Amino acid sequence: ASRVVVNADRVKGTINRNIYGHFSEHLGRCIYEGLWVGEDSPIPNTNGIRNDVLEALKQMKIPVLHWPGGCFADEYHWKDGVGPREKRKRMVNTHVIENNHFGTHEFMMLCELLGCEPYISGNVGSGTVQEMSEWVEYITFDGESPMANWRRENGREKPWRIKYWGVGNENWGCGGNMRAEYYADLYRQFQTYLRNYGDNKLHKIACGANTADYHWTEVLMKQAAPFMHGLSLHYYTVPGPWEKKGPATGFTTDEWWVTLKKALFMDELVTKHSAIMDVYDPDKRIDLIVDEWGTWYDVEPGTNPGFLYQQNSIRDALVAGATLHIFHRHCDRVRMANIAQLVNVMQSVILTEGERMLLTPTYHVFNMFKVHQDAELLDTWESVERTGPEGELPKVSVSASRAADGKIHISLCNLDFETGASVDIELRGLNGGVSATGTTLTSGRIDGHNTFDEPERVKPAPFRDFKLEGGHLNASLPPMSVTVLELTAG
Amino acid sequence: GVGPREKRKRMVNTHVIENNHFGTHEFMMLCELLGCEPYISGNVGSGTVQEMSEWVEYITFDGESPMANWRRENGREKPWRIKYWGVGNENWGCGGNMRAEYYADLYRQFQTYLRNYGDNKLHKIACGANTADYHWTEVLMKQAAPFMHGLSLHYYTVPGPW
Amino acid sequence: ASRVVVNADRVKGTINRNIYGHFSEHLGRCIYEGLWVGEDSPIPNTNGIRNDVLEALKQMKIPVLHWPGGCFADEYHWKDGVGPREKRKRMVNTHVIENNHFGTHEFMMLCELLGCEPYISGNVGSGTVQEMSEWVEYITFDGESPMANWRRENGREKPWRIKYWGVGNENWGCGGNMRAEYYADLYRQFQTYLRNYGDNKLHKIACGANTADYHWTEVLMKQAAPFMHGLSLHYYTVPGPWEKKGPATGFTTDEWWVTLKKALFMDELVTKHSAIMDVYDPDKRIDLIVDEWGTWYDVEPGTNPGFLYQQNSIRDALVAGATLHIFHRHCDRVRMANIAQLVNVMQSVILTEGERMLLTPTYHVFNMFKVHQDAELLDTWESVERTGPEGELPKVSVSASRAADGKIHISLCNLDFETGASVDIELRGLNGGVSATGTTLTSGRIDGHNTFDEPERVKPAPFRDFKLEGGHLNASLPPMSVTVLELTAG
Repeated sequence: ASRVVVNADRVKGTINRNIYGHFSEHLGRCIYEGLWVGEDSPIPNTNGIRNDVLEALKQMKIPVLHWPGGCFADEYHWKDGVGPREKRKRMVNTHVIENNHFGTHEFMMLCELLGCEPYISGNVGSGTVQEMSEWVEYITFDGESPMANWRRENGREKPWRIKYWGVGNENWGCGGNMRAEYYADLYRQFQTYLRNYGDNKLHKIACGANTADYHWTEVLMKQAAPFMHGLSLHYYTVPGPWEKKGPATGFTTDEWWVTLKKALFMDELVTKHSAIMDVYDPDKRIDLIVDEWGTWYDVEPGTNPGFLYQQNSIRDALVAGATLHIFHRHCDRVRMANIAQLVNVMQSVILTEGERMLLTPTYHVFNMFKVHQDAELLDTWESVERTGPEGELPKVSVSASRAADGKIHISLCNLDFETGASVDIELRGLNGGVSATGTTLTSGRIDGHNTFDEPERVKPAPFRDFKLEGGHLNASLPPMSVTVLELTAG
Repeated sequence: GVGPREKRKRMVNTHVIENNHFGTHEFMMLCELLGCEPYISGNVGSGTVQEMSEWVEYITFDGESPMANWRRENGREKPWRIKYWGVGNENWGCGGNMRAEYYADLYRQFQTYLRNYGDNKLHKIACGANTADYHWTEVLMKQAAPFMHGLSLHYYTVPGPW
Repeated sequence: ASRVVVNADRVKGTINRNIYGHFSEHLGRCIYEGLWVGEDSPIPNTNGIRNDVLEALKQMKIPVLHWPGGCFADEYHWKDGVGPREKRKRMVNTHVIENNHFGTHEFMMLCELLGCEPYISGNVGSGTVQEMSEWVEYITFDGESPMANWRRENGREKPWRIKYWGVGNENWGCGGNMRAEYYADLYRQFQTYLRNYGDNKLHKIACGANTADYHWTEVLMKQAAPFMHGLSLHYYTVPGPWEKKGPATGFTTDEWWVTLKKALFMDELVTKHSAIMDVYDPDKRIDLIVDEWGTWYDVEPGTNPGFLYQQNSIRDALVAGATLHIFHRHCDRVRMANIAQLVNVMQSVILTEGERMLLTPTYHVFNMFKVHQDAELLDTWESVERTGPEGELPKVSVSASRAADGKIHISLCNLDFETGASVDIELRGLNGGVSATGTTLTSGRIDGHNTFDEPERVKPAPFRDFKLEGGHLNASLPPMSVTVLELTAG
């Protein structure tokens, strides 16, 4: 038995809802087919966006969406994506179509339809200071100017509000192959000209490190902390070497254990990057933003490697659940995260094929865990069984929060695919008794996944395999599972 | 230096005429007539990253885009091939009076956006030292070696003082 | 009412007993009169060391003693303090007498009599590498050599054992006015030649920062971490400006509040220095050693400013109690501390006047808190009343630990001199019921102190003003007090 104590009356922090964020690049079929079908598509759509996906994402309570993020942000020139559809810039490669039908107006519309915060990244690597300044002005200025007037011409009279603004992305790599010292100087310069217009308040985000580049964090904090509201971090879970990452399905048990071990490395990265941030920002003013994370496999056989299409199994659900738990544990500093990527690209919550779609196991974890969004983290301590071939992994990952209505949610991941996991949970600091319901997500196969023909092989089901004798909640978690228990006082 | 030769930019000084009648199309044609490799240097000192990126695209892209379409309107249907591409010239002097440390950063940034289109393969060349500026070579090798295929050097034989 | 919860079953670490350490320099009457009286002194003594002090210190359970530490360590040449006591070096200033009768043999003997660990600092500033190397050899080598043979001739046949070895002290100041970069190089060089002889194991300690010199910590960690077991830190509580610090007694209420606020600054210093250490030493291999701390006042009127003699009030007891609590809270990294200084110098536990001595309020806190030595720190959380003219200070400082015999000790400081402090303590994670006794140390004057004529105005007394109704311990702490509750299961 793994043992847990929940101090239901000790709040340790707030889980910012933006921890549950998402990210979409102009890449493969993430924007085009995934979301954007066009107004006259036979696929039922609202203003050009397919309804099946909209409804699923609203249900999931998507808090924030990052666009254009990834390598494309430091390639993109935003003016190419506004104005009359047919004068929008067209790029066609025969080896891939970018028509720029999806641009700033369509993105802001999409966010309003979803009820999520927009998070835009401007172009540092191939952009200019004036260009980025003008984008913010276009979006947020209530006065009279070429840019604000242009926004009005293009159909949006009043400005939008936007908080999250990224000043470049991946500037150490595809965003300019920059030394940290150099990017910090560009960052300081660019951010200067991003104004707060009207009652808008920008939340300027500097591009942070790739994986274990601690030097980057040090330099950005030391040189640029006073000029930023947030600093990003990127870490992908890649089972195999770069040149042979391994497949999304039909993988070996070694690949299971490696995948989960690599996912849990997030905790170390976040710990060590935060420790550096603490030196320069002891009050933790500046957010840590893990705006690229998730699994990265070889593409599905006979798909274009460039489109990054991969399946999504219960393995991916465990990665997501455990990784979100890690963000919980760091919710004193980590205030946003964004899984790569929303639709048809990397560790997506949704895959599409024409008018058909499915919800991935990854979708189900986001949907189950939405109870943690803006919840109060509760003090828990735990002593858990080990698993994996050398006892390398924790058998169980657990996290507890308190929702605004006073309900308590306890989410638990069983990382062992082979056997269930017993957990005794002791609840302290309660007033009344409590009752509990539960939901669980599991599979009969290590690589269990949904398909267009069978979109529901892997989905949440009622969870009843626990007993609550006031004070102790004993549970038998299924193998390879993610479970949420809801406790109500009374 | 591209588009209808009569409507190209003209600069005249009486103290020298540049009418830009010789531009990209004329140069690439000259190289085809000679059977020689073209070696173009882009503008770092007073240029932008987008400008240099678009020049490569204009010349080498086989698809549909504003730049490739512009090449076609200007009379060259299929792209050209080019290997040798200089990312600035004389950047220690008349190309921006740059410290090596600073040029290396611009070099890394500019080179990033110079793509291999079609079956074209770029040979990216960083601006190297003037004469015995060994410090320049050291900085460019140390800070930028992974991002270059070649590094230049300049030395004129000048008998008397400057 | 301040509120506290003790999770009597959640251990958060071990309070290294060396947190309760002490420090004596050859300065004023710390060594001469305070400890060392000589064998045929009329003051009752064991081998030249006064018995009154020995017994008091043994009772207090002195864990470690640092000598010669302070500025003297990087002035001292250890060979001057060995050999026939009568034919050793004499230095006299008339503007102070050093006869070197107290040297290495006497120090090692003192530590054996007290049962404490010796902590010696070698001379970097004015010493040589061979000199320091030979000191260790002299002390620890069991074989045949000039140094070990010399130790034998000087009356110690078998070597002594020593762990704690300081490689210079105060090297940023009176120990050579060194840049951190430079001291790190000398550190690396000197430490190389400090050998482990026989079964002896050295614990090499590098000189760390003064106060908020975070750069020093960074440099020493970055350049020297692999070559050290510990890094020191210094911080004195100085009420007024350097030139006019303020008196030990007859001080104003403003001086009370300033004193305590400056003492609590220790938590910030320790937090920030530790944060830097975490970056270079994430596993916390390297001890942080706060080997100079305590209050520093103007000397008693008409005493030599150079002898650093100051009185010791209930204010000093509060500084000690609160400061030791701060070390508890940082016992994951802080593993030794040493209050300045033992006898007749700065914030001493003992004052002497010939054969008469007293125990200071500071002594009483060390003696009362000895229950925390090598105890397991327990998870507590608290919500405490404020005090002080702007609500700047916590009214109450509290810490709880579990001793080896399973008893629980809860120590509490009331920083308000003006009114008592109600505290409700909830105990969780107990099996049985518990009974409790208590001790408290308080005074009727804000500057209440002991004198040679009245050595017991301020001393521990039974504390009975609390009720334990199973689960909750409600207590009424006297004004300006330090209290310890011992809880027994049953």
